[PDB]
Amino acid sequence: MSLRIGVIGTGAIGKEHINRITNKLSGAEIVAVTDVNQEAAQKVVEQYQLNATVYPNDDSLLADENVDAVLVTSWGPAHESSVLKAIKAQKYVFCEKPLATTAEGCMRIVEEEIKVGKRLVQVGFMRRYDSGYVQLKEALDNHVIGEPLMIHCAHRNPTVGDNYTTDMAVVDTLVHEIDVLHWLVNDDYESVQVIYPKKSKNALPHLKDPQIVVIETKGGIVINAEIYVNCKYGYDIQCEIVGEDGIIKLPEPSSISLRKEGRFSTDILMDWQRRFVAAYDVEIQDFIDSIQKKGEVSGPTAWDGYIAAVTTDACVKAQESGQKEKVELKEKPEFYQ
Amino acid sequence: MSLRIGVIGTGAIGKEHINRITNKLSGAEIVAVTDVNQEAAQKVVEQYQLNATVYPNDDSLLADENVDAVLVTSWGPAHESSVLKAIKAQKYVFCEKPLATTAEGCMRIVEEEIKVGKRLVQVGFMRRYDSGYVQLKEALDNHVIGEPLMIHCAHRNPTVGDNYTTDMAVVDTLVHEIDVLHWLVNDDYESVQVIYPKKSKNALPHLKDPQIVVIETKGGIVINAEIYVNCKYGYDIQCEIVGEDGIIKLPEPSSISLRKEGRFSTDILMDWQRRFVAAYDVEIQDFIDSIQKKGEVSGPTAWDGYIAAVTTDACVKAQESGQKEKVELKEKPEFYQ
Amino acid sequence: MSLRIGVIGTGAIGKEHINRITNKLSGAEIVAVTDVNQEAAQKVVEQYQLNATVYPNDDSLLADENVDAVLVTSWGPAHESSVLKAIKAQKYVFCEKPLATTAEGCMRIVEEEIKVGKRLVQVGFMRRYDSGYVQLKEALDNHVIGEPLMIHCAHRNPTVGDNYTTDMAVVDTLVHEIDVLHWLVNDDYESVQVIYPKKSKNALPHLKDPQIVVIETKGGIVINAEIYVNCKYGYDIQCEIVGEDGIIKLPEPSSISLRKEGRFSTDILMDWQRRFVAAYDVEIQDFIDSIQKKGEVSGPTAWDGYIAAVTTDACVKAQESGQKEKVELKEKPEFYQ
Amino acid sequence: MSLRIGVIGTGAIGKEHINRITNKLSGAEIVAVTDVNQEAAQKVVEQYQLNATVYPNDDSLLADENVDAVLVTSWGPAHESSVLKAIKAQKYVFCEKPLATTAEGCMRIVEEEIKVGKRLVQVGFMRRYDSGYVQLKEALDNHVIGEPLMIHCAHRNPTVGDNYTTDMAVVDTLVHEIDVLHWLVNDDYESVQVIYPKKSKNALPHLKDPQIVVIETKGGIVINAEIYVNCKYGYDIQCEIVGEDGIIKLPEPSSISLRKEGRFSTDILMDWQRRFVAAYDVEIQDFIDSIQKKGEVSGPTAWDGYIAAVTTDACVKAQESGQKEKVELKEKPEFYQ
Ligand SMILES: NC(=O)C1=CN([C@@H]2O[C@H](COP(=O)(O)OP(=O)(O)OC[C@H]3O[C@H](n4cnc5c(N)ncnc54)[C@H](O)[C@@H]3O)[C@@H](O)[C@H]2O)C=CC1
Ligand SMILES: NC(=O)C1=CN([C@@H]2O[C@H](COP(=O)(O)OP(=O)(O)OC[C@H]3O[C@H](n4cnc5c(N)ncnc54)[C@H](O)[C@@H]3O)[C@@H](O)[C@H]2O)C=CC1
Ligand SMILES: NC(=O)c1ccc[n+]([C@@H]2O[C@H](COP(=O)([O-])OP(=O)(O)OC[C@H]3O[C@@H](n4cnc5c(N)ncnc54)[C@H](O)[C@@H]3O)[C@@H](O)[C@H]2O)c1
Ligand SMILES: NC(=O)c1ccc[n+]([C@@H]2O[C@H](COP(=O)([O-])OP(=O)(O)OC[C@H]3O[C@@H](n4cnc5c(N)ncnc54)[C@H](O)[C@@H]3O)[C@@H](O)[C@H]2O)c1
Ligand SMILES: O=C1[C@@H](O)[C@H](O)[C@@H](O)[C@H](O)[C@H]1O
Ligand SMILES: O=C1[C@@H](O)[C@H](O)[C@@H](O)[C@H](O)[C@H]1O
Ligand SMILES: O=C1[C@@H](O)[C@H](O)[C@@H](O)[C@H](O)[C@H]1O
Ligand SMILES: O=C1[C@@H](O)[C@H](O)[C@@H](O)[C@H](O)[C@H]1O
Repeated sequence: MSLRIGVIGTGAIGKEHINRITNKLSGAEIVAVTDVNQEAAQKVVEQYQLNATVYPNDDSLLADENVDAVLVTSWGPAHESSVLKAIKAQKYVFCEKPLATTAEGCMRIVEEEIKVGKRLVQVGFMRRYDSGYVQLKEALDNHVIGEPLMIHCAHRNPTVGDNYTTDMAVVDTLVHEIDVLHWLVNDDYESVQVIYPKKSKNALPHLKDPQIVVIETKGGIVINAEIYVNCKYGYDIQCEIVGEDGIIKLPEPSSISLRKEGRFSTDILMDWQRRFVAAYDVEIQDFIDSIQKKGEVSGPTAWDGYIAAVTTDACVKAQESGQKEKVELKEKPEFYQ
Repeated sequence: MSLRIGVIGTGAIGKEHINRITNKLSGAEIVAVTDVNQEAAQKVVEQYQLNATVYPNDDSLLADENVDAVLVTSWGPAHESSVLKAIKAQKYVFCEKPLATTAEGCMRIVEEEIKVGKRLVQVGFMRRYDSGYVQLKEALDNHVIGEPLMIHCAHRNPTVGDNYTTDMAVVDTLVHEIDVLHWLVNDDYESVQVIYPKKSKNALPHLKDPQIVVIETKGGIVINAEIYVNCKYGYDIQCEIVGEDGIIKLPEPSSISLRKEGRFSTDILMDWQRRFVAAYDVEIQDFIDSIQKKGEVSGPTAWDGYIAAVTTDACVKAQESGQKEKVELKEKPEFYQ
Repeated sequence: MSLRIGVIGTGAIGKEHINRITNKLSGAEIVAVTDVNQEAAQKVVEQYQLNATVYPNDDSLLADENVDAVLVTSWGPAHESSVLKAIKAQKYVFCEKPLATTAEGCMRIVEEEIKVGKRLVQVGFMRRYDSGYVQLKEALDNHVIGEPLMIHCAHRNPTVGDNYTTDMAVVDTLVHEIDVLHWLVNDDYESVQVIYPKKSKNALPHLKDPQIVVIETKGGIVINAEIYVNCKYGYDIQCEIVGEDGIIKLPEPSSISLRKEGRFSTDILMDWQRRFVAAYDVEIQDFIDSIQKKGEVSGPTAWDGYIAAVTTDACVKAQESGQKEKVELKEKPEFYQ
Repeated sequence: MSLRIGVIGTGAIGKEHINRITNKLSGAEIVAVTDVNQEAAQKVVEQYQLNATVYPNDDSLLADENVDAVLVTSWGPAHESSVLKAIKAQKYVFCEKPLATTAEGCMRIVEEEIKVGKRLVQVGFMRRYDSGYVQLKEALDNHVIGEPLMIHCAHRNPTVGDNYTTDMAVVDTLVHEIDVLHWLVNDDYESVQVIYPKKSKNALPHLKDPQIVVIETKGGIVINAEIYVNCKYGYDIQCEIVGEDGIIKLPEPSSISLRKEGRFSTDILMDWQRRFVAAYDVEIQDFIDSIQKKGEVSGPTAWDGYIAAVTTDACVKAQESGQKEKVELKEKPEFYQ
């Protein structure tokens, strides 16, 4: 008897999920969708031969009782609203970043969940399910390299749309690191600070590319995170964790080596879609399996999403001040941990 | 409406499949099993909370009509018998290597299939579904390195059981290469030959380890294939294809690099189970999806399995003669291709 | 007819040079030494079967006319004095870092050289002669990766003496980067800034280890330079230059790969002495050959050394202020370039 | 007081040596040359401002007493004659491969040396002085990977001259491996055998390219050695030694990594001249230093050269017979070891 899932946001990424759940994963089906382009959602449903209802809005869909869990995978700002609803409707919710565009927005969502007694919110920070990132977790948890001291890492795009704005860097993009980093080291972010290098020819003038973001944790770990979205050569995520006694570092994507025309190369991906495809599959399957066999979700908590929002805040603050902004994080509710 | 699958052979590897199909893959369920330790099969069924019938034998199970496809995943020699049956019962069959322990055995199976009009037999040579091996396929199909000329490759075990016999090398072990190699280059094996290096201390005396196997194709491609199952350091599969104008080579398994105590290392797997887990998942999902949306299976053909058997023959022949045995392959039936 | 060289400073490093010049290089001999442990100097002349005079001081030695060039390779602070002398004595001088312990000290040395009409001072920043660092230079000079934007690099020791002080990091250690970096990118250092991560267990408490040093150039290039001298695992120099369209990165020292006990490793050096041995050989040979066939020295200029001193200043300033210190560099005299 | 060296053979390679000795190495000078294009030799003495005599032949030059050691670096076949002479003239001789074009030719040279009481012959197999090959030696000598069992290695040219003949492969080319391999493992070659893969488009029809050469040692070690001189992509030497418990493998030449246009590459050399430049320098310096401080040469012995010749024989034999030729090696004279 499978888990019945409603998808709010029949967009590109919601479509990818509907697809994996329908044709790749196990133990769940899509019985309900609503888009804001109601027609788009109706086209999706035929596209993937679903047996699902098409609601005009989230309320209508959250109403429905043959649906016990929802994907919030719509336009970013409309997330918060949909989530709080689903929490009160006492259905399970998986929410693609952002959790809520604003920190307080996130906060409201936390408070709701602490009421409804259990863990219904999982945030879609898939990096935690990537095999490389997991091996990193595993190593640290094993003390392999002793006390973590600094972290060097980079997040690079070949290019971006004209739509890409100097803040999206720390908002849309650096957000995954912001989650995964503290996840790994199990520390909280004390301060952030931003430094702008010589703007790049491959970037449009209304955009500050690259950027560097230094971040300190409570413990004393220092992170420098390159973000460069017009690097032209490829899409490439890099993370090296220097420890007291050793260094561990994230792998490249698997690739066949080539010897030709003077060079000994491996392949670099050009399409962010490819880098994490398996992390998504694992992430979602975990939502499912986790629910059916535990009555609560498991991955990145509602809290973890708040931590993101605050920190993104401190970042855009530092973006404008070029000054060492503080990151004021609220009490971590006993509820969590 | 999902595909209903019967498993003949509730052993370790049949269990792994029952597990992935039940808890990992999409669009299929297990509705029928039979082991030869009838009790084992009954224990499996409870283990994985199945809703399946437990038959005393394959016949009983092939009888059943709520089953439209079967996994032959039992003890190696009992494969052939189960398969021919399932072909006449006009159900779909996925068969873990071997197809049939003897070449002619394979031949009977081919002839049956050519009668029953379509493609119901898929052989479990999962390497073809490994991402690395696929990139290799892709490159060649693209002529990247021009005409393939030689192949160097190795198949290494940390150790083996006391049960491991000097022929199992070319029978149980080198079989995957034997499939994947010709698959890649799209050529047939002309001759084989075996050379025994200085026997290894890590090997028991009743066993000849390592061994080298040279193989020529019709076209003129030369392959040398190390096989060494007591290499002590790990489990490691390596394949490099030298071409007219370039070289491509299989990747290592993804791994975090480490800098510690004087060395800059990556991880090597110790457990053959891990190396290919994802190839299995993909392989089986392909059986399923392929069936439901095409009315025929897709992967390694019944023919491809025969090719294996013949070639394993020529190998054990060369094993005893240390002489350049010929590989006499029969007409490839138009049926295939 | 070979170049006749006087060595002031018959210490460990001066000895290494006397050795390479006598038994490794071409076209020069040692005809004069002076130490401050006058006896230590006698012992050497014996050690290496020299045919050289032993002066009581630099003046005595600079007096001598059968000597046309000198190595200043004595205790750090005693450098300045010896060099100014040799400039007025109109002999050629190769000076191991530091040029002068203080910036002004360096300045006096520049002014002297601009008088004496030509180039007699070469500073021993050997990194510029390392084959890897040279390939980097070459690439950039060829625009391979377009406009350089950021640089990530690290300088790591296994451990240090009790003698090692929190400033030595930027004074003795980071100095090589400080030279090579701007050498490479052909830009001047605008600001520096220092950030102290969580002090390391492997470091004595009177010492701040690791440290991070951010540096901006006039042009807009940003550098973050890890310095960590108690990293325990090895001695390791790393440098990655991110450009507009590409990334180039310094190589590891050549090493045989090993597959054993679960890991696939390369070697890491433990002994800073080994990392650059060939850069020294090249560096010195270039002093020699450059002199005999050009009447002037070639490598890192007296100026380049001053640039170091100022920048080391700004660093120790930032060390104490944890504030973004400015680096005020004087006019670059036409003399140079 | 330096070593006085006569060069017989003022050709391209003899010139390279004259150059390194004059302008790179330590403790030796060139005081005597003879070519067969007597004029070519005059031009050289000028080219390199030597202070040397120009003899009309080797006899004239071996006569001379201000010369205590000679480079035999002339046309291949003329080697033997020049060497036997120099042995009787009781001068030291360094001889670039071949030692003698024929095995017996080598034999005569051995017998002469055993008479004249000591070691005066060093054969120019520079691979033994390459830093990578040395690390390999070192590892094995340390048992790191236990008993060596198989060796995979390859010797690849981008292309060759029209002058290149199907035997030159095993005669001019594979000769370095033939020396270094047995050097490393300290075993003698029992049999050889040759296998011709599908001839390559990049090769002229009068030439069989690639070739594979299998070789067994007395002990039981098996080697397969690819030789492919029209591989188009670069010049590349590769050697992997599989052992009882581990695998060690020769490094790539040092190179800066690049990230650009979708690929993550290192450089591959195109010019055999570059691959070993430092091994030559070391090799020759060792001849010098070894002589002056030991009264005998050190590197690859006259014997080692004979071993080459015999084995080259067995190879060209196998080249024509495509049959497993034997390698009949004579008693190793106590003289050696
Ligand atoms: N391209 C990228 O790199 C990444 C994109 N994403 C995420 O995907 C989400 C949106 O982008 P895409 O799905 O790729 O394209 P998209 O912008 O087309 O998705 C937004 C969709 O949801 C919308 N929507 C918002 N609230 C709704 C509501 N209450 N009811 C119905 N529809 C609603 C629209 O219907 C729209 O089609 C965002 O969370 C974004 O951050 C995820 C990872 C990275
Ligand atoms: N360990 C290894 O490296 C590999 C093992 N395998 C394959 O797995 C198969 C068997 O090994 P495992 O499953 O791992 O262990 P296993 O030997 O326990 O599996 C054999 C099972 O099927 C048997 N059997 C044979 N014919 C039967 C029939 N008609 N009805 C009921 N039962 C029958 C037994 O019941 C037995 O439990 C073979 O095909 C083997 O080649 C696959 C890849 C590699
Ligand atoms: N550029 C480089 O790669 C490099 C490398 C090593 C050292 N150095 C610098 O050079 C210095 C020397 O290092 P070392 O390893 O020889 O140390 P060491 O302890 O082995 O000896 C230093 C020597 O210099 C002598 N000395 C001091 N002042 C002198 C003077 N005015 N005249 C003649 N001799 C004098 C001492 O008697 C001593 O023998 C250090 O301070 C160091 O910072 C630079
Ligand atoms: N061991 C190595 O790494 C190595 C490297 C290069 C060449 N070699 C061998 O050495 C040989 C020389 O190569 P090269 O590059 O100088 O060729 P090259 O064409 O540039 O010149 C060969 C020279 O040897 C001279 N010569 C021939 N016989 C002579 C004799 N009896 N006495 C004096 N001079 C004589 C010729 O006049 C000519 O100048 C080749 O046959 C080659 O196989 C060995
Ligand atoms: O968060 C993400 C997106 O915003 C961004 O567009 C992708 O390029 C990133 O790699 C992904 O992690
Ligand atoms: O075929 C196989 C098994 O027989 C063998 O036992 C495994 O070690 C191999 O790697 C696998 O490919
Ligand atoms: O000059 C230096 C030393 O003082 C220091 O000890 C080493 O770490 C540096 O590598 C070297 O370049
Ligand atoms: O002696 C040799 C040459 O004849 C040949 O051309 C090169 O391929 C080899 O690398 C070199 O060792």
